[PDB]
Amino acid sequence: LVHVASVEKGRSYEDFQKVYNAIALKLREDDEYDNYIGYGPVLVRLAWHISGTWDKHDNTGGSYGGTYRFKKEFNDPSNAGLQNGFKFLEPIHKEFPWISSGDLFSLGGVTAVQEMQGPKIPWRCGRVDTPEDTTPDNGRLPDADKDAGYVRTFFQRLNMNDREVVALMGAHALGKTHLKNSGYEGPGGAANNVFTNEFYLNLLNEDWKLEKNDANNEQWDSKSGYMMLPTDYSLIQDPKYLSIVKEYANDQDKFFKDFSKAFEKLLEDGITFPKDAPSPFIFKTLEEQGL
Ligand code: HEM
Repeated sequence: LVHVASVEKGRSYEDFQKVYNAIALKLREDDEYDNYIGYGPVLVRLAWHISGTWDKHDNTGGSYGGTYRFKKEFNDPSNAGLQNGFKFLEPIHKEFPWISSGDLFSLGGVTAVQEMQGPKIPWRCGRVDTPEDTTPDNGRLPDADKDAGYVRTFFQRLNMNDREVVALMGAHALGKTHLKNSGYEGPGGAANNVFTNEFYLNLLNEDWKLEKNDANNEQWDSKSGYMMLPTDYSLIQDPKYLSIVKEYANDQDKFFKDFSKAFEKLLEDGITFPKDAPSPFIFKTLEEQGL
């Protein structure tokens, strides 16, 4: 499988900045979703789940084909709750019908991080919608009830090393787990719609307690009202992971710089860019535009 990126006909930077601004403006307007957390968190989980199906061995899955629009990927149990991010994006796609699906779900992920004050993420266009039969089967996204060894092994298939895995996991500071979507309940911190290095700090400074929740699943709870998944707490159990968790807890600027690189790579995995292709775009936030 070779997937060559092809720029949407005649489009350039200015066209994708209007799609970015349209997404950002609605993030600001529908601010009441999920008890005022808003849509930013579910939009970065959607961009990670449409890219997380990639397999490095035969180049199937990944964000290129925009196949989350088909029944099989959209009804995946692992994607429970992301229907809310899709529904948020469906009026922006009506307004900009020329944008491809893979491009709109990955650009919604980029827009949410930056609007929630994270790092700039360089983004490249050119994903092309592929047919229903190119949709990956269910079962390629990770389980939550597992340990460090499982996380390390799982992220090998997306070829992410340890440093890239721990940076990517810092997004678990955003939003929350929802019992009816995943069988886990609660937020991982105080500031869940602002992008910070809070996840690492909470992991190292809270007193965590192994409890059983209402869906019979075990999770790590703190007196402050925060929770960690078994797969999140794995990060301080493993020696390799623990020293990278400590580096990002002590340096937010290195964490932003490493999350930006690993998140762009996640979104671009499996796509070939021709050398006549445009350079990555860096979009201005509503704030830098005075909007
Ligand atoms: C071992 C890897 C991972 C596992 C097992 C995992 C699991 C989960 C689970 C169980 C939820 C709760 C969903 C719900 O109930 O609504 C969740 C939410 C979320 N995860 Fe992950 N995750 C993993 C990696 C990542 C990565 C790599 C990213 C992003 C780059 C990410 C971003 C998010 C975000 C932002 C949410 C919040 C969604 C919301 O508030 O609706 N996850 N994760």
